[PDB]
This record gives sequence, C-alpha cells and structure tokens, in this order.
Amino acid sequence: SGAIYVGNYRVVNRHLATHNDWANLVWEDSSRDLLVSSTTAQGCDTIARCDCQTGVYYCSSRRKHYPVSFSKPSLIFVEASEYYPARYQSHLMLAVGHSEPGDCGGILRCQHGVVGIVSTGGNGLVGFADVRDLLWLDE
Ligand SMILES: CSc1ccccc1CC(=O)N1CCC[C@H](C(N)=O)C1
Ligand SMILES: [Zn+2]
Repeated sequence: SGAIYVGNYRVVNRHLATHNDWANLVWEDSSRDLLVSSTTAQGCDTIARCDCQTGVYYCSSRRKHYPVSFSKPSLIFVEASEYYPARYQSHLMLAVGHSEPGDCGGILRCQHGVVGIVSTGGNGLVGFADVRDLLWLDE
C-alpha cells in the first residue's frame, strides 16, 4: 500500500485502486500499473523532473528505507498475477533490493523529489513505476 499526493491528485498502483479512485478517475494505464484520481485536499509531494539512476525507497516488509541504483524506465516482462495476465509493463525501473507484494505503493525518491512507486518484485529485485514523465501532475 501507499500513494503519491501532488496538488489535487492521488497516484496509486492501478491493481490497488479503490472504488473512490475509480469514481474520481483522472487517468489510468494498465500497461504502466498506474491510476491517478482527484482529491478534495492539496497534496504537497514534489515530483522529480530528472534522469537520476540512484535514490531511496521505502520497504513496508522491513519498515526500512533502502538506497538503490535503478535502471532507466523501459518495457519489462512481468509474470501473470491475480490482476494482470503475463505482459510487458512499460515505464518500469529495476533495482536490486528486497520487496514483497504488500510493498507496492512505497515511494522511490531522489534529491529532486518523488521518482515513482514500488510495483513489481521477485528474486532480490524490486521494480518501480516511474512518474517523472507525467508533467501534468504539476499543472
Ligand atoms: C513488490 S511486488 C512483488 C514483490 C515480490 C514478489 C512478488 C511481487 C508481486 C508482483 O511483482 N506483482 C503482483 C502485483 C502486480 C504487479 C504488476 N505490476 O503487474 C506484479
Ligand atoms: Zn533526481
């Protein structure tokens, strides 16, 4: 679990979106595992606008933040699950690090701000859905 709050927006994993998120939908993309919904309050998270490949992520399954080197956003094959069939997920960044299913939503941050959220994992790897290209989150 975990979301990003920026202005009148709530950014969550699409596979964890609530009824409220769907009834207040702004944008969703299954291929990126993202869903953005509207909020009545003003979000204060800053989105990074950069091409950093190092940062820190929050891991709920260890209650700890971990420093990571992560790849550039790209199409990565993700195995079938209760939420999606086996497919390529786009805008995905991989790092070597611990993750478990309940970890989805934890924020990845660099010195410039919020980079993306935990979305995949398996075998000592963690995958982050990038949000830096979503320039409309600030306007
Ligand atoms: C942190 S997720 C994790 C971690 C360790 C092991 C297994 C997982 C589950 C995982 O990778 N997925 C299930 C939820 C939907 C994800 C997707 N974006 O398609 C894929
Ligand atoms: Zn950065």
